[PDB]
Amino acid sequence: KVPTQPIPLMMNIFRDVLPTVHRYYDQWKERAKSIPDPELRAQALDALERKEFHCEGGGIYGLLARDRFDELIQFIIAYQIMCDYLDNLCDQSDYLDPKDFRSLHNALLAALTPGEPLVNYYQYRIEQEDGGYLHELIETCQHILVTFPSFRMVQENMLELSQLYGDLQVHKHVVKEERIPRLEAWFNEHKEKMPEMTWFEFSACTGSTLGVYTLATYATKEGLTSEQADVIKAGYFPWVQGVHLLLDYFIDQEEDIADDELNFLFYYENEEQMIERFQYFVQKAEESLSTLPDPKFHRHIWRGIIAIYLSDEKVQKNKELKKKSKQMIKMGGLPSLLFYLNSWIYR
Amino acid sequence: KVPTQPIPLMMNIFRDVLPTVHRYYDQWKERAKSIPDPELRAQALDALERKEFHCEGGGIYGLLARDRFDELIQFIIAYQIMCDYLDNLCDQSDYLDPKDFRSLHNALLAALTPGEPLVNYYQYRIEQEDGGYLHELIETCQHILVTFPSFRMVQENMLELSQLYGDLQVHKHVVKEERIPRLEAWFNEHKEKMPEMTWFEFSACTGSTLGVYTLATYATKEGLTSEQADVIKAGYFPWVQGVHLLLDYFIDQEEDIADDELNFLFYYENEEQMIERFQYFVQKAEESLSTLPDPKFHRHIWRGIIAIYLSDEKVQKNKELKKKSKQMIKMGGLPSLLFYLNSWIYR
Ligand SMILES: CC(C)=CCC/C(C)=C/CC/C(C)=C/CC[C@H](C)CCOP(=O)(O)OP(=O)(O)O
Ligand SMILES: CC(C)=CCC/C(C)=C\CC/C(C)=C/CC[C@H](C)CCOP(=O)(O)OP(=O)(O)O
Repeated sequence: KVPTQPIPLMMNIFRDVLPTVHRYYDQWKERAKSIPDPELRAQALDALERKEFHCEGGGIYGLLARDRFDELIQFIIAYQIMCDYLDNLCDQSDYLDPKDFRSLHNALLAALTPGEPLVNYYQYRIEQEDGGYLHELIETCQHILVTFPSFRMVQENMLELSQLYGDLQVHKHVVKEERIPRLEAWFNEHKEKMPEMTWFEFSACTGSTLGVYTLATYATKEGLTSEQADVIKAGYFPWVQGVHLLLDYFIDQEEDIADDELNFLFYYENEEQMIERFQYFVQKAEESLSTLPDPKFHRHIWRGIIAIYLSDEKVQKNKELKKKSKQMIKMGGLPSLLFYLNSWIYR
Repeated sequence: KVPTQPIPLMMNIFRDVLPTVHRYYDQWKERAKSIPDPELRAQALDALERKEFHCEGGGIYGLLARDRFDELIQFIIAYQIMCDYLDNLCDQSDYLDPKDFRSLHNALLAALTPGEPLVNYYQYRIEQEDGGYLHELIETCQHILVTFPSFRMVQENMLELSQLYGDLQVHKHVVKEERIPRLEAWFNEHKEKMPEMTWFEFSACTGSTLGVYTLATYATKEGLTSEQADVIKAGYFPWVQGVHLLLDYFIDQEEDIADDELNFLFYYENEEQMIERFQYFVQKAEESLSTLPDPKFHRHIWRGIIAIYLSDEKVQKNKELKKKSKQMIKMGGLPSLLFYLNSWIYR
């Protein structure tokens, strides 16, 4: 059974999770260095250099499936590396062609579809020589997932989350003036199925990968039911994924204002409403997580996400953001502890 | 209103204690570079290089005296730097003269005796030109302690612990053949006023500075009685100071074997007696710590000391030492967590 007490959970993270994450991550770093196209190489290495924490955090789900520990971390790391690589490629495109953004994100859907024939995901952009990097990442996922006893039961739900994540990456990276009309029209198709929320709250709920890793984790269990597959998707989507991205956008506010970049928090009528809605998402997230298997573990992961996000220098060394962050959620001083701990190690 | 819950205690340590300690420690580092005698300078800078942990640890007592936070830490750092400097001078002496060791350790007594004129502490050795380094360490302690409203009530108890510490350093640093006779002779002078223990256990009890820092901490309070000063001293001496040094000697057994250093544990008649007496000291130490003001704070600092000591790779990588350590004290998974955390940070 998974560790649910702080000491053994932290001990297993430092002893087993991080060394195993970095064994697989460091191999992708070496592979990325050999990418022929200098722009694809730069974008790959940048994501690997800057977004290590996504794989390190993602790898913690390994603890729920000890008997498939290495395979599950390998899947999560390959999929998460792809997301951060493709985000860079869309972010740094001089061309802003949505066909390119869509074509690239179809790599994530292929990763979740064993035997899906691999295409030129780069077909709508000038840079196409990656020396097999993206293909290698896709096949890694395909060959691992097919070996999980209940992958077939969760596949449809993983594809649902991955398509929504892809649609977001397409709409939010097009030329500035076309973004919000695309996001509102897209939200409009799903708004009936969703709890009552705005286009920009919906946009945040689709932007996380946590549901995919959770569904892949339970795919390792014998005889997982379709009822359980749906419980597990509803555990993280929409509310936990929402809080995750609302936090990402909260921390990044000052640089989004400075670089006139799309920030979903900016479409709230005022900050009072943003704080109220953030607190609602947190309550609905607590309720959705409590429905999962291993509820105490999921509750630990989520509290960890919140504390780690709020421990950012961008929040903790900015008097107004820090004060606003405590209005949003009280974490018994954990964000601040992680900041000063971090500040102390790196000096 | 002293923090005793783990998250805030740790946050204060990383935000307040460690940065304040390193501010003053760094000023002493720069001051030490101005020492004229090359050998005194090398020994002062080597102590400062290798022994920052003693100051970081000692500085945690600040949190019991927030009012005088900066002043108390300046006293603790000045005294501890003096201790580690004198320890280097006595260890690396080519002339092993107990007049020199005694004269040097008389600096600690001067540090605790404001308004009394200073000698040449180097009067019994070749190297004498330190440019006022040792006098400035003494003067720093004197100038802070006089400002403590209850210093006068604790000064006798502090000088008592400083005298025993000085005595130990004198006897343990002489030529190998005359150590145990001095230590046994010295213990026999004190045997009748001490609880039942060996000369080598007594030696362990006198070798810590925790009692001095704790008494200095309660000197910062108005209207401390003689009774309360005797309670505070008895809370650390002898049992807590004994556990602190016995644990140091336990961890360094292979080192002290290989470098042929004096190790008080080796004079137990067998391992089983060693473990049994260690367990007894722990019981008495738990008892004496529970008699203190802010007993939860003292318990936490003491369990932290122990967890940090036992987390040493010297213990965690050695099957036999790990086995014995878990017999000696029940710490749960904390030493192991600290080991894998340290292993991860310093990879
Ligand atoms: C403790 C634990 C389980 C953690 C899991 C964390 C995780 C799996 C995160 C990835 C989930 C994921 C891909 C989140 C989106 C974050 C992404 C960095 C947002 C992109 O915009 P931007 O912020 O501007 O980035 P960039 O342009 O500077 O590169
Ligand atoms: C509250 C908290 C966390 C306290 C921490 C402890 C402290 C403040 C003082 C140690 C108290 C103290 C002076 C202990 C004895 C020090 C001893 C000489 C160091 C160990 O010996 P060794 O390594 O062999 O010398 P060297 O060869 O490296 O130079």
